[PDB]
Amino acid sequence: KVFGRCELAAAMKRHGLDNYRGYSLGNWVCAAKFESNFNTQATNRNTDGSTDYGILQINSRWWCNDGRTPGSRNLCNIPCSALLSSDITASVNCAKKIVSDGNGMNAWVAWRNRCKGTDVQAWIRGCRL
Ligand SMILES: [Cl-]
Ligand code: NA
Repeated sequence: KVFGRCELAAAMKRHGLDNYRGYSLGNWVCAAKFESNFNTQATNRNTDGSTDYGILQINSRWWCNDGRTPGSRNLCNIPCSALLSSDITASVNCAKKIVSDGNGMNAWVAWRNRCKGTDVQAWIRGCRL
């Protein structure tokens, strides 16, 4: 599923991401835009053989099981395919574990490079929340 900007913002807010660990909604929407272009089905392979999955590009190296990343962990305790669902619940719940691990949203390369330090409230502007 390819979310609209405001549609995703509302789904994220409903799932408890607004101000989660102090990150305003616009941060999450911005991250998703540059990680996946709002597409729940996005996949990308990394050099080390791990794969990033779904709207927040969660890495199989640490967070989910895809059966093809030897010596990896499954800290979210889910199959990586669950992160590709039209229902964002699994991605959000895993993102909550990631962002609490000490490094905040810096875990998301695109967020660090393209959202951090910008006017992220522009990403929810106009939306009915
Ligand atoms: Cl933080
Ligand atoms: Na695993």
